[PDB]
Amino acid sequence: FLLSVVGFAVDLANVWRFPYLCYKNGGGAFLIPYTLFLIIAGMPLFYMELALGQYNREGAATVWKICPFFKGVGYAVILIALYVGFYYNVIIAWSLYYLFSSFTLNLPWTDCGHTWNSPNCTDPKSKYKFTPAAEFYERGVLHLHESSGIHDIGLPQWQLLLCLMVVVIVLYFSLWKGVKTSGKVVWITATLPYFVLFVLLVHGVTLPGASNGINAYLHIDFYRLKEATVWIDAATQIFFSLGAGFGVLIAFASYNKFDNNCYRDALLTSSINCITSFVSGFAIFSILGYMAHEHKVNIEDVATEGAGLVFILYPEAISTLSGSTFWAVVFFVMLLALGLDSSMGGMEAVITGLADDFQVLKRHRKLFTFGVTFSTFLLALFCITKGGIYVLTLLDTFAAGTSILFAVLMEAIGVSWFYGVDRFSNDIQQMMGFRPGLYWRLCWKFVSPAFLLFVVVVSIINFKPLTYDDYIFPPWANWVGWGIALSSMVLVPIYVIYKFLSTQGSLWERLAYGITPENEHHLVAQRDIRQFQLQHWLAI
Ligand SMILES: O=C1Cc2cc(CCN3CCN(c4nsc5ccccc45)CC3)c(Cl)cc2N1
Repeated sequence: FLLSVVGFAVDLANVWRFPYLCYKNGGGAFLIPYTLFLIIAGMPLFYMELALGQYNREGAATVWKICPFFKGVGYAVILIALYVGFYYNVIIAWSLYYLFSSFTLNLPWTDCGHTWNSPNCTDPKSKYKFTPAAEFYERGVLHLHESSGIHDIGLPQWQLLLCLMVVVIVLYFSLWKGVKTSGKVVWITATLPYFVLFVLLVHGVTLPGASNGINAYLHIDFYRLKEATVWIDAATQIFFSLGAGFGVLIAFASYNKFDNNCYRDALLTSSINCITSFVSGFAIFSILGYMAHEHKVNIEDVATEGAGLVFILYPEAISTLSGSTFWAVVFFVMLLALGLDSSMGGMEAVITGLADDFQVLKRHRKLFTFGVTFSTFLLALFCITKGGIYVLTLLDTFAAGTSILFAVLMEAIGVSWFYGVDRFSNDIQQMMGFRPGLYWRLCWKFVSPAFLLFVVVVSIINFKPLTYDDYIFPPWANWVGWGIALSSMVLVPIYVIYKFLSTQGSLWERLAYGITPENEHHLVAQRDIRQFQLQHWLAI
């Protein structure tokens, strides 16, 4: 089964979202708070999720039959997936346009004489926005020059609408009949991305002036580590790239067997994730160093720090290889495959999580997938407009920020403190052949929550306004973003209150029906609750 651990560790979050986060934070100084969070609270909250899903064969919302008070955490990890699906599909819509626009002998992003070119373009033969490759993305693809801000936003663009419809149709017809959407599409996302990355890495070392871009990647500065921004960016990116906190792992583990080894599958994914991220950063910074001996400017003053860094970088590196059309086609085919697989995984996670709860949607899958996909298309229509990059930035900043860390922290607290690390270890020993040990028990009970809470608190206290590289957002945009962020975090206490007023009895007999497994129904009456003695809470 050593193909899924290779075909799933890389997705559209290590080749798109990691480059610009590494570039913005400096490069190198971003890998110190990345490995720490991967070792401390990235592997344990992958092993725990896999074990929970494999033992309790339920989705991401009804798995909380071991502690009914915490069922709101299951509902709080579906809205985040919905938002991520919206802007994920919007972003995938660009790769189709770039692939279709590359079936020529002279690529559009190499010349400075096309219709969409302003009378300020400069051909070398904050950010410089007049370069031929960065002007294409801004004008002939996004049409950003017709929007004055987030308060203007024109009508949707008719050229990306067709690509969005194509992506929506592909997703629907992929997830319309069966859950097995992984046994025939893992032979393109497991081999091609590695080949393309290797070619790019082996080419980006002979470029003139490419040593100055790798002498800054392997150079640690100690003044960016005293500010609480990289510590939050790395913490969010770890959970974005690993899959924890979205409910995907539980849903995809509930369909496996009862003798699978989660230990090996958890230790064989983080290593590949780290290696892929390091290699991607190396290649990206090599290309950035190359694009400084041409414009004769500094490394920090080239390119953007937004979502278009890869679309500005990679087309400017394909043009140097011999046979540019072939490599462009291969690269964008790989991007399309990665995006489609990730979107399919997320949508399947949402659908399974919602269908395991209500049994009426389990018999109607074609009428439910259509509804989910149509809602996603309608709510993703916003980012296709003229000023859609502003909405994309707002969603990227606020959809999964503090909310995902809060959800993961609540998951860890509910699984450990209120259930029992002893009970979890006994279940794992019943399923597999061994016991979790001591490192994982000490990590999942004391160390991981102590870091997640610190990150959440320091992110709440140290909040900075929202900008896009030249544009300070209006003040009400921050209010809207915080409302979006709180829309997921507010679901945890609401379910607690509802379940407290829903049951019948006294306070002692109402608090005792939400801290015990649902199958131990005839134990509360005989006053047999193990959570009322210190021996349960004194077990490390
Ligand atoms: O068994 C298994 C299954 C499995 C899947 C994965 C991929 C993790 N990725 C998936 C996409 N991600 C989304 N979260 S929400 C959302 C909404 C729309 C589109 C994408 C998304 C981010 C995390 C990994 Cl790395 C290991 C394993 N192991």
